[PDB]
Amino acid sequence: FQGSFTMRLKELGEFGLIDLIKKTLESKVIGDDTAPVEYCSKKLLLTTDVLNEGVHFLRSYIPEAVGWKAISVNVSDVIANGGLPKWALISLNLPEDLEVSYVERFYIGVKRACEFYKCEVVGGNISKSEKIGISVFLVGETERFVGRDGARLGDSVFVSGTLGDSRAGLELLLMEKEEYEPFELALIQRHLRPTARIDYVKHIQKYANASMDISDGLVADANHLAQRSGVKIEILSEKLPLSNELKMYCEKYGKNPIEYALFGGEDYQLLFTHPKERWNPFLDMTEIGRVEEGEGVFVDGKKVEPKGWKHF
Amino acid sequence: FTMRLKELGEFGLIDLIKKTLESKVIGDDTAPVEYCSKKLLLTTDVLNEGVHFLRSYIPEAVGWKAISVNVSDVIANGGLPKWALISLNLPEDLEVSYVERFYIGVKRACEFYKCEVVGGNISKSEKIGISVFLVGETERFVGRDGARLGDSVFVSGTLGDSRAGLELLLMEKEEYEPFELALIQRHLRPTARIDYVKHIQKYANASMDISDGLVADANHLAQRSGVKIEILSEKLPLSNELKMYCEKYGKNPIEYALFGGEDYQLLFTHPKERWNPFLDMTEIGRVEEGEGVFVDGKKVEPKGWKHF
Ligand SMILES: Nc1ncnc2c1ncn2[C@@H]1O[C@H](COP(=O)(O)OP(=O)(O)O)[C@@H](O)[C@H]1O
Ligand SMILES: Nc1ncnc2c1ncn2[C@@H]1O[C@H](COP(=O)(O)OP(=O)(O)O)[C@@H](O)[C@H]1O
Ligand SMILES: Cc1ncc(C[n+]2csc(CCOP(=O)(O)OP(=O)(O)O)c2C)c(N)n1
Ligand SMILES: Cc1ncc(C[n+]2csc(CCOP(=O)(O)OP(=O)(O)O)c2C)c(N)n1
Ligand SMILES: [Mg+2]
Ligand SMILES: [Mg+2]
Ligand SMILES: [Mg+2]
Ligand SMILES: [Mg+2]
Ligand SMILES: [Mg+2]
Ligand SMILES: [Mg+2]
Ligand SMILES: [Mg+2]
Ligand SMILES: [Mg+2]
Ligand SMILES: [Mg+2]
Ligand SMILES: [Mg+2]
Repeated sequence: FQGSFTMRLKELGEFGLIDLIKKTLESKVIGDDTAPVEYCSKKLLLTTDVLNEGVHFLRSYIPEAVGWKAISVNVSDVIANGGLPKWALISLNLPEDLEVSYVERFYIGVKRACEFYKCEVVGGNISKSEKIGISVFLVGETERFVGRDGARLGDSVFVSGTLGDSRAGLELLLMEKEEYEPFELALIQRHLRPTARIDYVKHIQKYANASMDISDGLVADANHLAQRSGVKIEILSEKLPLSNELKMYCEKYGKNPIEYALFGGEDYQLLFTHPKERWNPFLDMTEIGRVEEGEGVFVDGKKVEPKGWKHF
Repeated sequence: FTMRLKELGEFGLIDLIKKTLESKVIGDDTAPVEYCSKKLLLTTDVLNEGVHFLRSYIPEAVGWKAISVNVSDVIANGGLPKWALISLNLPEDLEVSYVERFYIGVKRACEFYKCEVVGGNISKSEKIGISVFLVGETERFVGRDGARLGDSVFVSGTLGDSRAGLELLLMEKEEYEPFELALIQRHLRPTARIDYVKHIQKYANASMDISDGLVADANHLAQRSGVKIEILSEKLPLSNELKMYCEKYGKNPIEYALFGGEDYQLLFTHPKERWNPFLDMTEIGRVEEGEGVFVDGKKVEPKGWKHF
């Protein structure tokens, strides 16, 4: 009866586990999208995100897209804290019966992403496994690190692009349809081949008081920002940026676009704060709320309940 | 009717990856990148359940090993470890204490090697997976290319111990003799040879660590340097414990020294005169023009661990 009452990961939760890990390591740097380290008057940003078969993607998806996404989700953490991607490593867990062509096409996608984001994969690892596992490590660089702590009272809360598209794309992919309409393919693109907002780096680096990307969902991720900055975040649902593709999807399948914008994950858009006075004539940012004294995240006045994707 | 990984092989696959990426840096234990007049060394090694360890093993040792095997690649190319990240694939039914103890082991290793884990990732999974990424630094990078004609070939410590340790564990015995526990310790808690960094930086022409097996890894060195490596089995360093093990179970220690993996000792080359009398290094062969790896004048087929 050794394991009769022992606490398992399912009971603690992923973030409670990270808290334990941080405490165990007596770490002061853990908590942001990247780990900033001082090196030669500048800061290098270290991060790692993974794509596991059955968890983040399916083997039926074109390998090139998975390779593009593998690099993109990692670049997203780097640009979210004000840095530019430089060097990456890829650790692969591969089934011995996997087609060689899958790995080749995967790297063609990786190469395409690296050429786009201006970074390079300089190495990695290979291990046998039951299914496909893709663990990428990325090193970026910045002149001014912007993490999740730093949001100031009075600041406005912004997001880039539109929210909820990726979740719709995921659902469309899981439908295994023999044919998708144009708007559906666009949503699928947002899910399978997200584009890290590297176009935002200079703005974030120069004006953001707090910044991060949205990978689990707006409310859930806004919660992390609120807690690390020690403030209250008030969001207005009517201001959330929605794409016409998402609206078409919700109309066709009977869904609520606001639900997708608030709880949909993997959009990899940015969530940051700074004075409303600060803006950019070329960026698609949308003001969705403000930073107030207190705690928790509120939507339309209600504190609701932060959902977001959970591994356990 | 399409080629699968098991048909191409791990290294044939890496060759394809390198070509696809048009990479010139891939090929060594670490990837050296120029930065701030110096070089940063990037590397990643992993421990997967059922592949590198069993869930029944003490987690503290797994944590120590996770860091150690990565530090091994860094110090093998002349660098010192600095910052690491750990990506974990974890089953939701796993005990929280397992992860805590794993990190206690990671913390101990970091304190010993003087590096720090600054972040990582968590993903749900069916099997335990531990992927470590490490960034090191060096004033002089020493990779697998550079071995010179006439160079003596050296190794650190003893070879074959880890393989014996694994075999002992697989026996699942109630209890083992002291020498058997010593071998098990070498398998479960290897120690990266960070004590060789200065030596490698100052005098090595080529260097790497032995993780798959002496002959198999020497083959990588021989090919990247474009030379032939002649090894003499009688010179291979054997521990008293490995000899005791082979005596007890009727095995040949030379077989373990040549094909045993996970010892994480170093394999490097340089003129014999640079032999350091303060380090546990042993001359096991020489570098000469040509190709291939020979043992006692016989071209032995490169075995070593293969994932597929
Ligand atoms: N999946 C991968 N992608 C890119 N490079 C890889 C990958 N796997 C291995 N490599 C590179 O292949 C070379 C040999 O790797 P490996 O056999 O694991 O030796 P080591 O563990 O000593 O680095 C190294 O340069 C490694 O970085
Ligand atoms: N296994 C781990 N070990 C150490 N730190 C971790 C681990 N997993 C996650 N972290 C850290 O916890 C914080 C939150 O991680 P995560 O939820 O993955 O957000 P993100 O992907 O934006 O970095 C980050 O600082 C991350 O580096
Ligand atoms: C087959 C499949 N099922 C479900 C999902 C949904 N999903 C899996 S992970 C995730 C979001 C973020 O992934 P994570 O590993 O948490 O990245 P991080 O948030 O750590 O950057 C989502 C919405 C998916 N992408 N694929
Ligand atoms: C349960 C189990 N079975 C078999 C082994 C043997 N084994 C697995 S990996 C490996 C050696 C090296 O591992 P690898 O992932 O290739 O590390 P790298 O050479 O890339 O540094 C060995 C000898 C083991 N350690 N554990
Ligand atoms: Mg991160
Ligand atoms: Mg993030
Ligand atoms: Mg993450
Ligand atoms: Mg992330
Ligand atoms: Mg997440
Ligand atoms: Mg390596
Ligand atoms: Mg090595
Ligand atoms: Mg390796
Ligand atoms: Mg290695
Ligand atoms: Mg190997």
